[PDB]
Amino acid sequence: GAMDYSLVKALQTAQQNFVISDPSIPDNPIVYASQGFLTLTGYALSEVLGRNCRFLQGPETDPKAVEKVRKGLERGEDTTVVLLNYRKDGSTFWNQLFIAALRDGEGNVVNYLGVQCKVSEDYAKAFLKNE
Ligand SMILES: Cc1cc2nc3c(=O)[nH]c(=O)nc-3n(C[C@H](O)[C@H](O)[C@H](O)COP(=O)(O)O)c2cc1C
Ligand SMILES: [Cl-]
Repeated sequence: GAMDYSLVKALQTAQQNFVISDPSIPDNPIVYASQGFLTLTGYALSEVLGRNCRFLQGPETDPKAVEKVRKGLERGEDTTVVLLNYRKDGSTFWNQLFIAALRDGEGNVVNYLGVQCKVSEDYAKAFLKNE
């Protein structure tokens, strides 16, 4: 459950932008989305639950950034990327995206956490250069 994790409760209380996915459901869809995520992206909660978060990507999103995310998920490593994302209205923003495994007491991945932060184009260019 989403509220099993004190990090999730903290981010909820702090009114941050995040989602929780469930990799045991086909296509690793979102099972919880914060209000901040909804406001950032322009989607209603009923439009995001049950969907993989790739709906935020579009033609100007760098496929190499998406590949870094993919590899983090396949290798079990926490990961930070900066990539271009799209709101429901088609407007774009740079997203500094953090994805981490949420584990049980035996080490199994039960859920993934993704935390989104809108950053400026200038911040994004500097981040990508430094990577
Ligand atoms: C918890 C979580 C949150 C994610 N949040 C975003 C996001 O904010 N923006 C984005 O472009 N991709 C995000 N993704 C990445 C996509 O959901 C997806 O993992 C990536 O596009 C590769 O999927 P594929 O291997 O099916 O191509 C997130 C993934 C997870 C697991
Ligand atoms: Cl995925």
